[PDB]
Amino acid sequence: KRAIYPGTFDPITNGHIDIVTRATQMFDHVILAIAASPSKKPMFTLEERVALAQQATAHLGNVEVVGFSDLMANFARNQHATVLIRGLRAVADFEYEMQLAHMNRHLMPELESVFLMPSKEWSFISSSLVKEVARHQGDVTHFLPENVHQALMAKLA
Amino acid sequence: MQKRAIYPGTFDPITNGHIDIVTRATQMFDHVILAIAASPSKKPMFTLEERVALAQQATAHLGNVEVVGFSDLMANFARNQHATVLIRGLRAVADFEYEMQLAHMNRHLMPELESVFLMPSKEWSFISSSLVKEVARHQGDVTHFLPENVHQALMAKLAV
Amino acid sequence: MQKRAIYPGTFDPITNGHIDIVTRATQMFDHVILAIAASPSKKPMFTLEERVALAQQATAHLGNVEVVGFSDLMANFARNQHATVLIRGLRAVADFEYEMQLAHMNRHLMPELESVFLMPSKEWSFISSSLVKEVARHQGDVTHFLPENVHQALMAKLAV
Amino acid sequence: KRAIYPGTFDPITNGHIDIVTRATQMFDHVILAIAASPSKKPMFTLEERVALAQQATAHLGNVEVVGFSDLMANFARNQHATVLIRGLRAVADFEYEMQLAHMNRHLMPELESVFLMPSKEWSFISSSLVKEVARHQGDVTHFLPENVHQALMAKLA
Amino acid sequence: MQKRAIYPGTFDPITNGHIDIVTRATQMFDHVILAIAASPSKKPMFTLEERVALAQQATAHLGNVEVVGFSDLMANFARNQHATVLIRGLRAVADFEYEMQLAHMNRHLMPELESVFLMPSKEWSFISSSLVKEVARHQGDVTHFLPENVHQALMAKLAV
Amino acid sequence: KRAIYPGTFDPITNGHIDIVTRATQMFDHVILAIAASPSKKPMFTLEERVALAQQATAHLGNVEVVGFSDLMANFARNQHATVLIRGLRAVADFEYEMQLAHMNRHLMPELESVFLMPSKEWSFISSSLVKEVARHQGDVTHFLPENVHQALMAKLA
Ligand SMILES: O=C(O)c1cccc([C@H]2CCC[C@@H]2c2nc3cccc(O)c3[nH]2)c1
Ligand SMILES: O=C(O)c1cccc([C@H]2CCC[C@@H]2c2nc3cccc(O)c3[nH]2)c1
Ligand SMILES: O=C(O)c1cccc([C@H]2CCC[C@@H]2c2nc3cccc(O)c3[nH]2)c1
Repeated sequence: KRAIYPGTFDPITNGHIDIVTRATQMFDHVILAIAASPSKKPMFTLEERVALAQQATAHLGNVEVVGFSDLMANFARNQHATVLIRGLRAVADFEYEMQLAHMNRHLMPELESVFLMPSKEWSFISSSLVKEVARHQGDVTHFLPENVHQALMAKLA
Repeated sequence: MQKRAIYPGTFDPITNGHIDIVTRATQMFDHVILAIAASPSKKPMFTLEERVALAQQATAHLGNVEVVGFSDLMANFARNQHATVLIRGLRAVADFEYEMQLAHMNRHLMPELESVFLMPSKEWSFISSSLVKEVARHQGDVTHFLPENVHQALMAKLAV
Repeated sequence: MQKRAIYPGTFDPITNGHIDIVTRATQMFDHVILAIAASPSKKPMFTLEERVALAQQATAHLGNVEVVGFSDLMANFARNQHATVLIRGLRAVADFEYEMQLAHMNRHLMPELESVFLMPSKEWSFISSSLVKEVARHQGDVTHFLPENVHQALMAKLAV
Repeated sequence: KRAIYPGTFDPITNGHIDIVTRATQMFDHVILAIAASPSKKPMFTLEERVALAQQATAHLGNVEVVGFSDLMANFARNQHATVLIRGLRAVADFEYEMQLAHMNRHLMPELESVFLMPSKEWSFISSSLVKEVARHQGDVTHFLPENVHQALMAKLA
Repeated sequence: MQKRAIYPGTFDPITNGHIDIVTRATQMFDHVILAIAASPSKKPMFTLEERVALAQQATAHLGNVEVVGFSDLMANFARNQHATVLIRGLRAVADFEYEMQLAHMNRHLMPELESVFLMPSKEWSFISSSLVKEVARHQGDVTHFLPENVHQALMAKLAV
Repeated sequence: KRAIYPGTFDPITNGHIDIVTRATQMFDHVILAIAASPSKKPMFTLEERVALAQQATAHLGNVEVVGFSDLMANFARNQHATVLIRGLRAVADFEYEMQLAHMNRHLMPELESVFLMPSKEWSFISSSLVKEVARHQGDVTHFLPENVHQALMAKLA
């Protein structure tokens, strides 16, 4: 059973590590898929985001980190994935997630969207909030893997 | 991995929305237990025996579904059934706040049990057993939302 | 087009929020039926006869409003009254999820009936008959939220 | 009775056609009003959006398609409209719609805002989602009128 | 300014979430009254006398908290206690719509009373007394969510 | 007892005046703190926003208007504030407010976030909506202090 966990991961946070770890306890192979997302004008290049996520997930044996610029559904078909994982923090996320999931089902009906809920510890964070705090020199060590925190410090230095 | 999943609910009665969710669950997990709550928080329209037989007939075509009644917490039932996945259906009209309370409480009770939210077809995204029962009790047409056996049992129940 | 609209509810009692909605509806549709549900999902404070008389007196100044009791589904009542519009009030504190369930169910029952959501004045956007009754039952001042006839009937009801 | 159905319609989708069709079954004359919306940096010019909507609604006798850069409320007064139609898909839309409707009521109290709910078929789509999928060469034929789908393909070609 | 604040609720039973909120309130206001509602909208598990004693023992370490029972509207109680601040806890799973209704109604009843929303620790953001009671009634472990005295009283209540 | 009411205030509205007035009835000293917020590309400079808010709050004796580009939590520590005030209009605001409040608690646990609800009169307005209406020459006199309305007219003239 192959699952894809797609996202912008700009950068990957402890909330993302929490979701992917839960995914590996459920499915045999997990593809952590980083979308290029140019419309979002990401802080880190796709190459950087892939490198950060690879290092941050090295301890999880059945995680493969890959980048993509393709349509989500086509990339999942090309990875032979039948499960699409997304983390759900609150009601605000739930509405937008439904649109993407119904569109993905329209484009690939055999690809099942599944939602997981992060730990209470990471239920109020996002890449956007972590970047906002770090842009103002606020301490975000608690929310990011060690290698990611270093890269975010270095990127803003 | 040989995953066992539970799909708990009152299923009073089981609807096409519940059939859609359990079918999706059988496509991703090796064994699915459709778990029917014995207890009435509010007194159910169908008895536990009626709810189980209706669900069995309606899922008989799905080879890896087992219909089982339970009277304990859904976390305690998952533990006793050696299930590590708890299926929750997430309709467009779900109480997302309650789902968050339930998932965090289930994780506290059984940390190794993972709550998995599945999405029904758009067709069943705006219905509930509660709404179906209200409509049927007030002489409205609900045939479209139910398996045929459930439609027949519901008409018989409302006739008497 | 000579449109007939229904505005259903329990109106237990009718409030200034309901008056605001029905007034807005009379400004856009030729005939508005303020439709009062006979049934108690939960037992109502005022009887159906009391709810109808209060609503009639409170809307007497609106020439194209008819107050009518009904005991069937709001879709079945709309069909029998040859109404093609169903008015729903949408306060800031409405259960939008339930409104979606209700609208899709009404469309399933009567496809030609269109659910129309109207917005009350900001003044009445945070009240409900339920909240008004709780406040009044616990000796709080609710005069501001009610038509004068309703205020008089509510004080008489709570006195005994 | 004259109703206005205003929006950016960048581009008009089957969800918009669903709403305007419902509006024509209720009101004698419906003005489908396309806002220029430069702040939103639209994909299609106002002239293109008007042309697409005109062709997409040609089968509906009592629909008039017009463009505007004016304040919403002033344009409705100038069209002699007393009804303002807006489609409501979910809770996320409902909150922003309330602000606009109360502002419109402040600017023109006789202009009644009315909300309609689209078919379940179009309850999870938006112009933004359709454009995102099409930018990644995903099939959106199901969600758009034929002429709109052609124009979106041609615009992205 | 010598501010007096009330923190009303049914506290049936008082949980670690309520302790967190009242502790935060004592850090910003000079005197906090933890106000326990006497009335059963729904019949409470613990009697008013039980709810008051449990809350007193659980807040005994906070010098500026007074635990008091009341049977009137929370606005009327705030007025009689000369309180100008009404504390509301805002968990991640709160009914924000109801909180808005309540705040606007309290402002109508007592304009000088300001509703203040406090946020609990993430640890208690997904629990409620209602959920705690359901879990405990169905033999689940709730020790983590309660003060020790409450855990002991709840086990005794469920044993009989 | 010292409270900070931070925000972009681009420009300050009657809804903001309502919140700060409520704050002064509760706390001895209130700091109305205007964040520079360059990421939001504000209409008014920080200097203009500070001047507008100073004039708009001159009648309130225990309000001090200050600008800042610092991390929120650091600025509150530096003002010796133990209370952080934020206005709550609806559910949509409530979710984002929770993230900021939990982040602020992580950065300064003694800084208590408190939420106040504005009057029904200002429950459906925002700086963004007022600017949108004014950009289209719509009347916004009802929603802004006199000096702010003049400045918004002059800025758009
Ligand atoms: O709400 C449903 O969808 C539901 C479905 C089936 C069963 C039940 C109830 C029935 C009695 C105990 C059951 C129960 N409540 C719980 C609360 C928290 C954690 C649990 O593990 C719970 N398990 C509820
Ligand atoms: O919930 C209200 O605002 C409401 C108002 C008036 C009446 C009613 C109930 C009263 C009994 C049957 C009525 C009824 N429920 C329905 C459910 C789905 C579709 C319908 O057509 C329904 N019509 C409810
Ligand atoms: O819902 C709570 O969290 C709650 C807590 C304590 C008490 C109460 C109820 C108990 C009886 C009257 C009380 C009451 N309802 C009111 C409605 C509007 C305005 C008020 O001032 C109210 N005060 C409710």
